[PDB]
This record gives sequence, structure tokens and C-alpha cells, in this order.
Amino acid sequence: WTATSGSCKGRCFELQEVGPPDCRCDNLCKSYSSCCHDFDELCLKTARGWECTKDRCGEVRNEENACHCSEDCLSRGDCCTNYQVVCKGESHWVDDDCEEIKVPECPAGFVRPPLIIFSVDGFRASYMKKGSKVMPNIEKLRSCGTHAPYMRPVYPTKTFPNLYTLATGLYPESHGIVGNSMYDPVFDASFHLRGREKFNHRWWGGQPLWITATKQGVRAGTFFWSVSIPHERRILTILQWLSLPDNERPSVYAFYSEQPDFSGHKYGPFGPEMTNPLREIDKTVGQLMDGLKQLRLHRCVNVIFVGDHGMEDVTCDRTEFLSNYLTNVDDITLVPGTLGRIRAKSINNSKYDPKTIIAALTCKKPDQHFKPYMKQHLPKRLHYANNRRIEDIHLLVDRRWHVARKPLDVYKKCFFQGDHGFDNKVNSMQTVFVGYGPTFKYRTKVPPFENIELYNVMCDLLGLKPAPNNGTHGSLNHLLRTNTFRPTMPDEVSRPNYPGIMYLQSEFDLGCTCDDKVENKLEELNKRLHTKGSTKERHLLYGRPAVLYRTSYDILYHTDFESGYSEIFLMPLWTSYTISKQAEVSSIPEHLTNCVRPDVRVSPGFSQNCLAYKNDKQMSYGFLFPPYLSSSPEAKYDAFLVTNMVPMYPAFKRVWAYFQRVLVKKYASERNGVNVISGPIFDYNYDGLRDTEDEIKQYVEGSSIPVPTHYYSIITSCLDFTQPADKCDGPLSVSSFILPHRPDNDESCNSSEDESKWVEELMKMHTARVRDIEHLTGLDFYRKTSRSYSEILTLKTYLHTYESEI
Ligand SMILES: *[C@@H]1O[C@H](CO)[C@@H](O[C@@H]2O[C@H](CO)[C@@H](O[C@@H]3O[C@H](CO[C@H]4O[C@H](CO)[C@@H](O)[C@H](O[C@H]5O[C@H](CO)[C@@H](O)[C@H](O)[C@@H]5O[C@H]5O[C@H](CO)[C@@H](O)[C@H](O)[C@@H]5O)[C@@H]4O)[C@@H](O)[C@H](O[C@H]4O[C@H](CO)[C@@H](O)[C@H](O)[C@@H]4O[C@H]4O[C@H](CO)[C@@H](O)[C@H](O)[C@@H]4O)[C@@H]3O)[C@H](O)[C@H]2NC(C)=O)[C@H](O)[C@H]1NC(C)=O
Ligand SMILES: Cn1c(CC(=O)N(Cc2ccccc2)c2ccccc2)n[nH]c1=O
Ligand SMILES: Cn1c(CC(=O)N(Cc2ccccc2)c2ccccc2)n[nH]c1=O
Ligand SMILES: [Ca+2]
Ligand SMILES: [Cl-]
Ligand SMILES: [K+]
Ligand code: NA
Ligand SMILES: [Zn+2]
Repeated sequence: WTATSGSCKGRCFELQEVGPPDCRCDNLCKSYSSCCHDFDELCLKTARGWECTKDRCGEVRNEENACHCSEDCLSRGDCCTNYQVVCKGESHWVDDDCEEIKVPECPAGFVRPPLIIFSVDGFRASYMKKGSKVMPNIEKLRSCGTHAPYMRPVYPTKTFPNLYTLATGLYPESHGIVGNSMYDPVFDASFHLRGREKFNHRWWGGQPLWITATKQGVRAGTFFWSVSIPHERRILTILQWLSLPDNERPSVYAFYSEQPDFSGHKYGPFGPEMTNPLREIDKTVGQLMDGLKQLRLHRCVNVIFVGDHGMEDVTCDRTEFLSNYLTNVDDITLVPGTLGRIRAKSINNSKYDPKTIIAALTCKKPDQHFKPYMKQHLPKRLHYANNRRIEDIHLLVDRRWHVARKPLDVYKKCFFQGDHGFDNKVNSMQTVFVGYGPTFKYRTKVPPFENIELYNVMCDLLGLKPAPNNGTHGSLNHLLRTNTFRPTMPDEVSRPNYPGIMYLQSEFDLGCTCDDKVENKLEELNKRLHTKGSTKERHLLYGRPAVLYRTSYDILYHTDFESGYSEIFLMPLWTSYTISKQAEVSSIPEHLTNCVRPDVRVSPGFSQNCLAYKNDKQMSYGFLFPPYLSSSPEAKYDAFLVTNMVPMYPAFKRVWAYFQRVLVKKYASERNGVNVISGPIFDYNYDGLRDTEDEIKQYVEGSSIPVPTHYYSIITSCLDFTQPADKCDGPLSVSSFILPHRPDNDESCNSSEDESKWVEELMKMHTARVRDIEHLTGLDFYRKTSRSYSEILTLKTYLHTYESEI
């Protein structure tokens, strides 16, 4: 109930919310059925339309009109956006040549350039090029301001998860909005687009930009606009707010458009019907910019034009049904669509088995258009696991497809030709970014980046201190003419030990054997120098990674590779090596097949042992620096040290061996040398963060040797490939991956074939940013380069996606 019989007289779109049962006039009142009786009459005028016409010029102010052409309108802040063009002989903003904005050009009393967020739903990246003929205002913004070829949304590439990530800089797993449809088990509540449940604050974690601004004394317009409020009224409300007195005027504003997403669903992304919505959005941009020019704010305001996600061709006849795979299809609940999420229909059943459900969904049809995963097995780059609202079973759906439970749900719940929500690396899901204003650069193209990074930039743009978030502050400094934020390298917490030869062979009882007993002062001073780090300039190209937590570890030097060896985890945290274009692949000599040698630098008690691997019938081992790449027969014995060994499932050894034996050489060959840093990752609670020792759930049997959940590698070369990796004078190029360490290869439906038909495809799926590896290991890479830190941060957030050109 609300006593909704007061007045909006003079309070249309008020900035502070009055609490019911006193009637409201803010743009949420509709949504609460709490507007005053006269809200529509006063606050939603429509008479005479949105544009001034010649005969309206200098009219008598008639307060009934939607907007004004009278003489006093500029001062009242409520002209139609084309007033000065039609009545004062001015030009439209879009017709003016663009001129660099070196400094903010703001009216007196403006303490800072305002920020206007212009967000567009379903605005696919390729609309920028493909609809450019019909979007001249947006095209001016793009080409005169700062723009990226595309911006990467978060997964799932749904509307609420993406708008709320833009507002907070958090992954959906952290902010809580994990889909457009959710069930929380602790709430026993369901969140959907339809309904009032979504209005409860309990769903929305993190700290959104409007709250960050308010707490630090920067005033915000409202971000939400009622569906029925026309775009023209939204623009005019923003322009009015910008005319308010200094102490009342907000500094941050948002506009939101339901287009082109609304039409995209009906007609597909490139439907003939799509041209008009794009014309309409452009016209709205034109109105804002003309309105700004009228108030002399068009060289004062920073404007962000930003989409939440793209749109893909999706039809009913491209639906996979779970009823075609499962016999017990009525015992499950599916969140359906462009992603699947499965849980038990009832938790008062103990005969429900996620493993048999997964088994029944794995590689069952030759052309299967989805793949099941336990959520902790999803590619780490999606950061989609660490929330109770995300079901244990997940289905990644092929682009262009849907998954549904039964056929009845598709004809009793074709409508659509477009949808979105797929893996965020998919081209059709990419969206847009343009920054225009005094704080952004002039006519600048920047590389594609992730939408998680913008919260930090918007905080910079408003002199705010960002709440803790998943952006890497400084990674987008290159978008900005002038920067609030100067990033600094985090301090190393643990410094290394540099052990020398301290143990005799016979002190070890590791159950290891090696055929190494075959014997010169030339090649003896030489091997000493190798163990003291003479070749370290070659294998450690960007300085040793810094360890950012308290621990105990040793640097180990070798001819071919250097490592940071953890005495706590009994294996390296990182192993670093350079393979030049010229370098040769050899095989492991027959006599050295089962060779594992004690490391006389490292005590028996801080070593692994071969016996545990013998007793453990599931678990074998591999090496971080590959024997296959040893520079000499003599150097190869180094690769067999117990300190280079790591636990590996035989199924995973197939993946690993193929990478070390075939792929490193190929990359070296294509990229003109590569530097490789490889190591273990432990993330048993799937939160994307390095596990402490007391979190490890699995050990090689009868030992203290912890089993990694994943193995990473970071592969760096010179961006200018005419220079070799080991002699690069400019920017770097990197690709990385975090491979799940799995006892089977069920993920790859083709794994019975040769490694050359499936392994690379799997690695591509599990591509990662260096930054994801930093979170997962507590290491910090690229500490010693010739490059600026902002550029390095940008490098660390790069993701190699393996998609073709947008
Ligand atoms: C992406 O960026 C984000 C943001 O920076 C990173 O997430 C942070 O990670 C931190 C480490 O995991 C985490 O810090 C913990 O916070 C606990 C208190 O948190 C509350 O307050 C904050 C601040 O206002 C708030 O953000 C939190 O909000 C969460 O919960 C609400 C409601 O439940 C949600 O609405 C909201 O979405 C958010 O949920 C998300 O985070 C939680 C974890 O907090 C997840 O579980 C959810 O699934 C969801 O993802 C909270 O309201 C604090 O109590 C913790 O302290 C414990 O651990 C430390 C270790 O140092 C120890 O010293 C303490 O004593 C304490 O231990 C005690 O509790 C243990 C477990 O209960 C128990 O075993 C012990 O016996 C002790 O009693 C801890 O400091 C921080 O909260 C989040 N922030 C957010 C927003 O998620 C994220 O890591 C980044 N991602 C990547 C990949 O880098
Ligand atoms: C709720 N909420 C939100 C989200 C929000 O503010 N709105 C605006 C809103 C506020 C109140 C009622 C309706 C919409 C919203 C709500 C649902 C769907 C889409 C946006 N963020 N923090 C918080 O706590
Ligand atoms: C969605 N939506 C909005 C826009 C909106 O509410 N938010 C706030 C919001 C908060 C939480 C979820 C979604 C939006 C927004 C606006 C611009 C950029 C980012 C977010 N207006 N009408 C509508 O229907
Ligand atoms: Ca963890
Ligand atoms: Cl969803
Ligand atoms: K074994
Ligand atoms: Na398989
Ligand atoms: Zn949509």
C-alpha cells in the first residue's frame, strides 16, 4: 500500500527518494506503484512532440508542451534539443568539424567535467562498421574520440550480468547477478526479468558506481529508466538536471536504450528490420549532443557510448533437447537457453547423481551442439564458478544454438531470430566502446579490452576512489589524455634462497634411479657457471616473477632453464625458459626413459620421491622444462632432476607431452623464438585465487606432494617478430593458458584420435590472461622490462581468443 494522493508539482524526476506511503516522483515510482496521481500529467508531457518548428520560435511559454521553443527556455533548461538550430540559425553538432578538446571548456561553477554513460543493449561490435552509413552522430563520436574495435562482455553474455559488471567492475560470480534468471538455494528464491523479486537488495553485491559516487560526495542522476518513458524524455531529463544549480547538479549521468537488443531478438542481428533501430539510436545521440551544445557543454562533458553484449542468429529449429539424452529428464530443473544450468528438481531426493547426468550428456551425438561441465571445470577465463547461485552442472552451448529440457518447453512456455548469452570470446557477442570528451584522447584507436576494466576508468573520470574490483587499475590509462591513477608494482613479500651444492647423493632415499653414471676442466668450469646463473639472461627475460605471499622457496639455475622451487609445495612455482627459432627438438634417449635424479641443492625432506608415484596407481608425473628441448645431451640430465618433476594423470600427460614436444617448437618457429613460463596452479575451492597449503584436497598417495588442479604457461615473444624473443627492443606479444589437470579427456570428444586432432583445440578453449595466472599463483610477472608499467598492465590483461577478424 501507498497513500499515492500528493503532488509532483515542481518535483518531476526528483533526485532523492521520499519513503512511502508519501507519493514519489523519481523514475522508479512506476516500478513500485507509488507515483503521485499527477505524475503522468506533469512529468510525462508529450504535446507538440520533441522538435521545434519555425512557427514555434519565440512562442509564448505554454507549460503543457513536452519541450519549449520560447525565449526563456535556455535559462529554464527545457528547450527542445533542436531549438538553437531551428530558431537561432545554429548547426547540428554532427555537422561541425571536430576539433580536439585539449582542456575542459565548462561553464563557471562546474567543479569537474560531467560523465554521461550512454548504454545500448545488444549493440554488437560490427554494427560500428556495418551500419556506419546510418549512424552519423555515433560515427563522429567514434572517429573523433577514443574507440576500441570491440569490447569483451563478461560471461554469461546476458543483459543484467553485463550492465551490473559495467557498474561495479566485478565478475558476475562476485557481484551476484549470474544470469537473467537465477535461483538462490539459501533464499529458496527465484530472480527473473518479470517480477518483483529482482528489486530486493539482497541479490546485488559489490558497490555500483552511483553508490561509490554518492559516498564520496559526488552526486549521481538515476541510472534506471522506466520502459515506458520515451528516449526523448530521458534525454530531456538529463539536460534539465545539467541546468540545475551547482550544489544540486549531478556529476554522473546514465542513459539506457532497450534497442537494438529488442529488435535483434525478433529479426536477428542483421535483419533488414535492424536499420531503423540503429537510425533511432543515432537520432537520440544527436539530440543529446545538440542539447549539450545548446548548454555550452559539448566540450565539457565526457561521454561514454557502451554496449552490454552483441547478438547472434538463433532460431527454434536449432534447439537441442535434454529429453533426447536423458531418461530421467523430469528429475532435473534446467535454466535453459544460450547456456544451460542443471540442478535437482527436488533436494529431498538422495538418488540424484550429477556424474551420471554429466556422463549421459558427454559426446553422445556426433554433431552435439553443447558440452556439459562441472562448473569448476569451466575455462578459468570465464570466472564462472564461485557463487552458490551457479549450479554445479553447466552446459556451454554452441553459438547459434539453444538448449531446452523437452520439446514442450519450446512450443508451450518460431518467436525469435536472434539471441545472446554464449561464451564471451565469441565474435557475435562482442560489443562497443567509444569515449568522447576532454579527458579521453583525440582520434585514438585502442586495442580491444574487457568491460570489467571500465569501473576503474569511470572512477578516474570523476576523481573517485574505486571500491575493490576485478579491473586492473592502470590497464586502461592509454584511453586517457590525463590520468588520476599512477599504478605501482606490488612489493615482493618473499625473497628467494639461492642454494648451492649441499647434499651428497647417498643422503637421498627417493626410490629414484637414473642411468647417469658416465663421466675435463673445459666443460667443468662451464657447468659450474650454468648452476650460478650465467645463462640466466637468456632464459629469464623479464626478471624473476615476484612472490606476493609469505613462503619458502629457492631459485634454481640450469643451462636450459631457471626455476622458483617451493619447499612448501615440493615443486616449482614457476619454471622459465627460452626456445629460439633455431632450436632443435630431440627425443629422450632409451636409457634415460625412467630417469629421475636427486637435486644436491635441495634436501631430501623438501623433495618429491619416486616411490609415491609407484604406489599411486592413478598418478604419474611429467616435467616442467621438457627434456625434448634440452640444448645438449649433457644438459638433458638437468631436465630429469626431481625438482623439475610435477604430478600428472596419464590422461593429462597426453596433452602436456604434445604441447612440450610439438607446440613449443611451432610457436618458436612462427613467433621467432618464445620465452615460456610454466607451473602448477592449486584452486580447490574454485575462487580464482591461489590456495593456501591447508586448502589442498588431493595428494599423490602416501605423500605430502599436492596435486595441481591446473597447469599454466605464459608464452612471450617480440611484437615485432623480425626481432628474436631474446633480443626485443620494443613491445611484447603474449598468449597464455590454464589447462585443467584432469584424470580423463572426456572434455574432448575426439581424444581417441592423435593429439594433432584435439589438443590444440582444447588449449584454445582454455586461453587465459597473464592476470588470471597472477591471481591463481600469487606471482607477479614482467617485473624487469624496458616497457612502461601501464603498457605491461595492458599486456597482462590481454586475451588471445583464436576467433577470426571481427
Ligand atoms: C574480484 O574482485 C573481488 C572484490 O575485490 C574479489 O572478491 C573479494 O575476495 C575476498 C577474498 O575472497 C573477500 O574477502 C572476504 O570477505 C569477507 C566479508 O565480506 C563481506 O563484506 C564485503 C565488503 O563490504 C562484501 O563485499 C561481501 O559481499 C559478499 O557476500 C554478499 C552476501 O553473502 C554478496 O551479496 C556479495 O556478492 C559478496 O559475495 C561474493 O563474495 C563471497 C566472499 O565474501 C563469496 O563467497 C560469494 O560467493 C560471492 O562471490 C561480504 O558481505 C570476510 O569475512 C573474509 O574474511 C575471512 O577470511 C580471511 C582470510 O584472510 C580471514 O582473515 C578472516 O578471519 C575470515 O575468516 C573467517 O571466515 C571463514 C569463512 O567463513 C572461516 O573459515 C574462518 O573460521 C573465519 O571465521 C574475507 O576477507 C571479499 O569479500 C570479496 N569481495 C567480493 C565483492 O566478492 C575477488 O576475489 C576478485 N576475483 C578474482 C578472480 O580475483
Ligand atoms: C536493486 N539494486 C540494484 C539494481 C537497481 O538499482 N535497479 C533499479 C531499480 C531499483 C528499484 C526498483 C526497480 C529497479 C534495477 C532493479 C531491477 C532490475 C534492473 C535494475 N542495484 N543495487 C540494488 O540494490
Ligand atoms: C536496465 N535498465 C536501465 C539502466 C539501468 O538500470 N542501469 C542500472 C542497472 C543496475 C543493475 C542492473 C541493470 C541496470 C544501468 C544503466 C546504464 C549502465 C549500466 C546500468 N534503464 N532501464 C532499464 O530497463
Ligand atoms: Ca582458491
Ligand atoms: Cl540466464
Ligand atoms: K603411478
Ligand atoms: Na574423450
Ligand atoms: Zn536481449
